[PDB]
Amino acid sequence: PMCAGCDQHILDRFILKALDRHWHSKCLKCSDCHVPLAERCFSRGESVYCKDDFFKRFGTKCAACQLGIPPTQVVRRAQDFVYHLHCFACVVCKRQLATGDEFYLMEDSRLVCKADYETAKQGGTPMVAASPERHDGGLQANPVEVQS
Amino acid sequence: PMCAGCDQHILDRFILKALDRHWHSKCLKCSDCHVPLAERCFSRGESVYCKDDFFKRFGTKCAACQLGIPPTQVVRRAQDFVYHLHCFACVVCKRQLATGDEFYLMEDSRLVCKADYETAKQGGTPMVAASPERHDGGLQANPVEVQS
Ligand SMILES: [Zn+2]
Ligand SMILES: [Zn+2]
Ligand SMILES: [Zn+2]
Ligand SMILES: [Zn+2]
Ligand SMILES: [Zn+2]
Ligand SMILES: [Zn+2]
Ligand SMILES: [Zn+2]
Ligand SMILES: [Zn+2]
Repeated sequence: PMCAGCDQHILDRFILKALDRHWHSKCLKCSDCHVPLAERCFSRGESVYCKDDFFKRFGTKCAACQLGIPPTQVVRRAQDFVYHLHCFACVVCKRQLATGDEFYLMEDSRLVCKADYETAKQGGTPMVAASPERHDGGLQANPVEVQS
Repeated sequence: PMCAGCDQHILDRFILKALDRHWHSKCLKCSDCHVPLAERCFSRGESVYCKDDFFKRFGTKCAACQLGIPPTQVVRRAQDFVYHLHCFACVVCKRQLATGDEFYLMEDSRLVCKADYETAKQGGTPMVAASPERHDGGLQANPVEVQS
């Protein structure tokens, strides 16, 4: 029994079976936090992850800070970009935007409040800040566009 | 402009564009709760849903009561079956099971506590109740099996 974690073979009282592979239980641990995996685990090909780290790594990224947002965290969004509460802020003045605040979504994800928009376009889609929502962990979503 | 909601055509000041179709804003509403849809909407083919109802309808079902569990709700699970807190109960005595409780998972989803198991097999995989978790809205998951 070769343990796919640490190529020593496996003598232990109890043997783990996962990903059709054989593990010491010390070795079937999260690739990223090295916490031992029980009952189920998540895998990206070759490597195994605990749930937290799988979503941090492979989950929807904050467009501002680029860190993984788990399905658990409430977020702000602009079009198909998603942002942490603390990251949905004007990139020029750094003010945290709020529901009903007028801003512009730039072509690179950048958020610019209305008052700084002349400034940023010298260096844009206008929008009104929507209320936060539970982040939908990447759910194929359809736009609702408006025409007058 | 034929509104795909209510086949009257569309005269309104403002017109909605969604699913490459044209809507009165009164008519681009949730198929199930008839609440008006804004910014994004979710669709199962032909019909459109608000987020709640999409997950209630197309989300992971409680194995006991068969109702849709949104990614937001904490659940109990046995193998690849998921259960509401209030539905992870013995099917014979109706007692709500708790972390560390010994039970059997039957071949039909049915949960039977250890004390009633001789009884239920006359009419089974033994298991120990795991702590509740945030429900993973149907995430492809790998089993960790044990061999002595
Ligand atoms: Zn090992
Ligand atoms: Zn981890
Ligand atoms: Zn962020
Ligand atoms: Zn600003
Ligand atoms: Zn209509
Ligand atoms: Zn609805
Ligand atoms: Zn239920
Ligand atoms: Zn019972």
